[PDB]
Amino acid sequence: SHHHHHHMQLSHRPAETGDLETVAGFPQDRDELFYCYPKAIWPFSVAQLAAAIAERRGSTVAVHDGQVLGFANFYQWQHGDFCALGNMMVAPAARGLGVARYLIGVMENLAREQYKARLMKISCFNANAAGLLLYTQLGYQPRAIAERHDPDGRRVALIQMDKPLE
Repeated sequence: SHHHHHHMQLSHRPAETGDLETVAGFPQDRDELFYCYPKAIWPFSVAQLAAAIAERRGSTVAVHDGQVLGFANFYQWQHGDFCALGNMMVAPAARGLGVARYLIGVMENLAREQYKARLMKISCFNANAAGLLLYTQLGYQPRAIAERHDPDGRRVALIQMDKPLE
């Protein structure tokens, strides 16, 4: 019966080749792809994703109920100093459910433990309100704004944020 009472655990691991196709399916439009991978060209592809992974560090997936739901890496890393989070991507069926929050916490721990980072940097494009609000909730503070140019040659504002790791 619908009216009887009677009838978000996440894990993580390094990204693997088999995860590529799934992750590359996460950006749903040119805007989404630009926010998470500004040098990528639409349509996104596994080869573009793999090129990013090869050039970056710490590529990690978040898994729930047997599905890869999130992905992130570092695009800058400086031992004893900071890491900068990149390619933060969430499956479209799992938006707003705590997957990015979870994976950011995992990446903060990785930065602390592996890189002895004192600071995490995250930069977010101005149009991505969801991102700005999430990072704010997680204790990131805005430090600067930089002018960047989108694939149409339009001028956007990159909000550069950071958080101490402890």
